[PDB]
Amino acid sequence: YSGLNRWHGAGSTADFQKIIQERCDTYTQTIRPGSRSRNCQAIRQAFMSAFISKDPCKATKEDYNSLINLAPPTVPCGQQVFWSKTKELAHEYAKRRRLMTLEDTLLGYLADGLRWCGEPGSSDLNIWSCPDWRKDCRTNYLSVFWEVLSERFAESACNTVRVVLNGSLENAFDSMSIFGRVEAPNLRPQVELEAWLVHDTGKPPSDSCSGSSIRKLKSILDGRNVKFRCMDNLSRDQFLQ
Ligand SMILES: *[C@@H]1O[C@H](CO)[C@@H](O[C@@H]2O[C@H](CO)[C@@H](O)[C@H](O)[C@H]2NC(C)=O)[C@H](O)[C@H]1NC(C)=O
Repeated sequence: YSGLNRWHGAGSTADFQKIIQERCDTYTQTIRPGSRSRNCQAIRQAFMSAFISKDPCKATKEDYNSLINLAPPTVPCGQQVFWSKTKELAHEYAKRRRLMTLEDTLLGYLADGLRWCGEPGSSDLNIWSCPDWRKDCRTNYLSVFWEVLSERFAESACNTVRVVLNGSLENAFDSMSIFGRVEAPNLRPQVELEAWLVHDTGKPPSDSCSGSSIRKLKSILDGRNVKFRCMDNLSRDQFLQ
């Protein structure tokens, strides 16, 4: 645990820079071409500039101001999908219904599933290791990116929003998740949130709308003046149907 290899987390996604420029081209040309052209070279440059050659445990939200202003994670009213511990299911649901998760916005699509960090006084990505959230530091560029992006995504929500939660976990709602700490607490009043608790096929559900973790969610939303409807006791096929 010295030099570039000093961190406890996996190193940066190998080939990160090429991956994000490839993804930007796919997004802007093939998947969700926009009203005006975007320059993917410039977006990639802004992404790199946010974190390259800096202390990987001193990341702040402000470091991403330029990048986020370039491509705010905006979704039409009524079409946003939040999710927690249901990644595969939530994205299948959104695809079928023509809705948008955070990973369907430009920046979310770029970064989905990747890791990155730099090193002070170096222009290269650190492929040896990167800060682990728990074992090294929470103020790292990967963690901070998702916090900032998710907050903008939440603030942006209007009309009815849906959250896909895991009915096969003890607690479907985790107050310390990004959804619980950053997204739910930043929904605007008059938003209406519908929560779906979906359990594994062939298995009995483990948490429900009347359980303790959902009471915590209900309390957040009450504070924000957000109407809440909770649906549970269903599996993947019924949910997707
Ligand atoms: C609820 O969460 C569980 C546990 O994370 C999910 O089951 C995991 O699914 C992944 C990918 O399919 C597998 O790699 C793991 O083996 C699974 N773990 C367990 C404990 O089964 C499950 O898919 C989630 N359920 C829903 C409906 O989203």
